[PDB]
Amino acid sequence: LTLTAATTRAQELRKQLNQYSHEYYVKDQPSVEDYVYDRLYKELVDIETEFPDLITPDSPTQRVGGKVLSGFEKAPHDIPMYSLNDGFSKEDIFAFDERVRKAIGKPVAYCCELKIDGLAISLRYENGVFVRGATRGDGTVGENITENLRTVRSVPMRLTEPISVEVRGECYMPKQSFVALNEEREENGQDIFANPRNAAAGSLRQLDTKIVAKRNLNTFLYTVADFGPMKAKTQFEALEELSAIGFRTNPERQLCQSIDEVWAYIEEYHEKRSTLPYEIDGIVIKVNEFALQDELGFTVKAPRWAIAYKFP
Ligand SMILES: CC(C)(C)c1nc(N2CCN(c3ncccn3)CC2)c2cc(C(N)=O)c(N)nc2n1
Ligand SMILES: NC(=O)c1ccc[n+]([C@@H]2O[C@H](COP(=O)(O)O)[C@@H](O)[C@H]2O)c1
Repeated sequence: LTLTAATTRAQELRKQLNQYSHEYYVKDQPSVEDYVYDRLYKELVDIETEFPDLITPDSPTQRVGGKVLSGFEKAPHDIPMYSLNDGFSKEDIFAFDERVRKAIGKPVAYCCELKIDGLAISLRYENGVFVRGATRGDGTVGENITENLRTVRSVPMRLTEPISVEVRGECYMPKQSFVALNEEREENGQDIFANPRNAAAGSLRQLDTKIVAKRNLNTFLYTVADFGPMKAKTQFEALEELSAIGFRTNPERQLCQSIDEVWAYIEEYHEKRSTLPYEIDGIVIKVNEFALQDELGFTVKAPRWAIAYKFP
């Protein structure tokens, strides 16, 4: 296989393998059987081994990691990563809804999402290419964990469209991976992780990307910070649009027209809670219309258009 034949074949394989990987990791719905992916994967690895100069950032062989950093660099957030006000009872929720109605002057629809137990991260894309990944940190400055995020399978290295955007989401570790990880630590005489959140956070502080690639972390994107060319005028639309451009979003989302539908939603998943492959510790209620979120604005620490109902 010449260099010219390999240069061309590599792009075809990356193109196809990344599509398969998208259906598998992002949609949780693989089209082909693993052995189909494996052969093609092995074929690209042969080509990459023959011509290491054909290796690209979006090549699926990169998910295994390799870089070891001396430490993390500061990662300023152009747009703040605010906190969330909390509600602990049915009353707190209706109390919040009344304040929202008092400020807006009419009933408002809420986009409801599960409060994923993990670590909030920000992703930056230039012309569809993944260029930066950062932890939330203190809200205005986090850590630059770009190299580690490259190993998180559901994080696209190249979007379905060459657009430039900044999105924020939750990076977590599924219950079963959490369980196996602790057994592994127990076997090695290490201290186990108290919960999945700590397992995720601790994994993302790891400097050896080879290790982080094995931590089996996943993601759920919940917001667009810098829209770029994106349309979306409501949170519900933002979530569908995050999915359209190639991000992993949470299927359990729901748009509720009333505060009563929101409570029914809370109760619904309050039961289903234990049946999810990941831990949640509540529900995040968001004023759907961006025009309305803008009206409500933010307090000094959190938006006045959202509240997180924390489970008891
Ligand atoms: C965009 C806004 C600001 C409304 C927002 N902020 C969130 N969080 C704030 C507190 N952040 C935080 N992280 C660590 C320590 C303290 N606060 C972690 C992100 C959200 C968290 C989740 C989730 N957990 O599934 C979610 N579906 N939507 C969110 N939406
Ligand atoms: N059927 C598919 O489309 C698909 C896509 C990506 C990974 N996989 C599987 O995931 C596992 C890990 O593979 P990678 O290390 O290449 O990510 C393998 O067992 C592989 O077969 C299957």
